[PDB]
Amino acid sequence: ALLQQMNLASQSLNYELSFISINKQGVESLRYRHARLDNRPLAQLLQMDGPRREVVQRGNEISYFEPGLEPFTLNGDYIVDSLPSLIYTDFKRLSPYYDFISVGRTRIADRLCEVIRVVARDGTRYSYIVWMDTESKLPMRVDLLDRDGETLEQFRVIAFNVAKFSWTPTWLPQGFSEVSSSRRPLPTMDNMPIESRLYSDGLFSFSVNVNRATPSSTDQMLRTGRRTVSTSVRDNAEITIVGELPPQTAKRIAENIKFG
Amino acid sequence: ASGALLQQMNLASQSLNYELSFISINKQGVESLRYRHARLDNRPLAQLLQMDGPRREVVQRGNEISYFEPGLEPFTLNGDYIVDSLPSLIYTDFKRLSPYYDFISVGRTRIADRLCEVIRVVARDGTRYSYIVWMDTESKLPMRVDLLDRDGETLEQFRVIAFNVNQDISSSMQTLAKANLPPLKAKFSWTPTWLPQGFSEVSSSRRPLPTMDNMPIESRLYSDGLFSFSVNVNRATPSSTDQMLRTGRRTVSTSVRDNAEITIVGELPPQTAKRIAENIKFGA
Ligand SMILES: CCCCCCCCO[C@@H]1O[C@H](CO)[C@@H](O)[C@H](O)[C@H]1O
Repeated sequence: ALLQQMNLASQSLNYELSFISINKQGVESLRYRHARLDNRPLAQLLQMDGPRREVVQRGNEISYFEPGLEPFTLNGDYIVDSLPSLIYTDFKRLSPYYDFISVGRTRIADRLCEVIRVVARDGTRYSYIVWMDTESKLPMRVDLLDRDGETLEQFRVIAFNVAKFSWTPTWLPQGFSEVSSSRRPLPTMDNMPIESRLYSDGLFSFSVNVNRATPSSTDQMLRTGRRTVSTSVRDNAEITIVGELPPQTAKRIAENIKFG
Repeated sequence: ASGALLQQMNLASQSLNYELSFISINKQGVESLRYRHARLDNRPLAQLLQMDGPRREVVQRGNEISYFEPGLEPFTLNGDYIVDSLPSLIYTDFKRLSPYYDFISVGRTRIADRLCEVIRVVARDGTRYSYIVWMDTESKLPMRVDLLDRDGETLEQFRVIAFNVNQDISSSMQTLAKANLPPLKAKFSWTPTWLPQGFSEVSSSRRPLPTMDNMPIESRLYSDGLFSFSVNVNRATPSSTDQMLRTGRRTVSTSVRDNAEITIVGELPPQTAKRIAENIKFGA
């Protein structure tokens, strides 16, 4: 129980990582750089194979660039899928309904690391097994694992260096806070409105989306890596859960969302 | 001419006062519904009532569509008509389709003890679903409509069971004709290089997905006047993969290329959707 260091070291330190990302659709070669001048962070993610796609951070100004396209910027707090989002976790408020297991130390990229496991108390969310570096405290490898124990997504380092709805979910994994809500129109001929409620437990996030049921709305269950799209049809509504949640759970959140 | 009948069906559904008790059939099951319609002051009046289970009701008064249901707050939205009530085919400007579709008469038959003109609506390029229409010879109102996939299998059926055309406006349409009715550009870096003949861009919109990083997704709604589908493009995620799911008139095609997750949603044969996706260019 001391990832907080890895957390601070990743944000408050200068470095470079020539890591790879492995999932069910390939293994890609990347690279991430960090820094912090006047307390403002600096990042940079690059694709070493094929198109020189790039992404950079600056305070809250992430910008995208790549061959043959017009650049642009978005407002964010840190580049996602550039480094395990486990990095920015606010553990002090997470620990209450969480628990961190110590699990020996090993070698990740010719370095001595300290393996640590993260888990939800109730066992509703996914799981993480991180390999922190002894020296720097910078993560060398983080694995997302499903309840079973398989790796949904692997972050491996290769070289170090320095508004108002009519519905309400009556059941949440204890730890998630309704980060927001919104009601935008679907891109249909009838501008069908869909209401959304974004959640998060400090680590994982998922959305609950609702639209009037239609004659083609059917219960579906699709999971790819850390993306789980669960649809359920009942009470004249089409409920879609999207996020880092095992099916069993998503399906449960959509079954306790009562209307009045 | 067939095209003229389809044209007539269109007007009768908008001008006459009538009540249709019908069913909606698909994989999901059979739905019992009643549709009441009336024209008052050159203004649409209608109610769609789910006859079974909870009393769900929808109503049209001009360009307002109010949704009533027990145990929930009534509300209103804008709309030119109630979706999934009468077959949307009825509101089609067939003149616009004539150069792309064949309106083939298939003869006559009975439906709900009434004589009907049987017409087949088919897109000549073979890229789309087709329809079959059973029209009530006397009133021109639709008695049955079948959405068929390219192989001829029924994806959805509308069928009238009980029918009535009224010279006067019923008491319920009147009660509706004035009541406590509840309150209520973009430019993308991509372009679908290939589209079946007849489809045109109806709208476009960039909005943030309900994620933690407010990931942007761009949408383009297309229509040829009868069928519709949208092309949505968001930043490719490491969790993005090719998929194809069809359920009735809804096809959800997802492709992944050039760092973009492409999702086609709408009334299209899986093959047309894939082709549209595979032909989207970026810049240059
Ligand atoms: C980016 C994701 C967009 C999803 C848009 C879903 C739009 C569903 O739209 C609905 O589809 C039904 C068939 O499924 C039709 O029967 C309904 O009439 C139509 O309004």
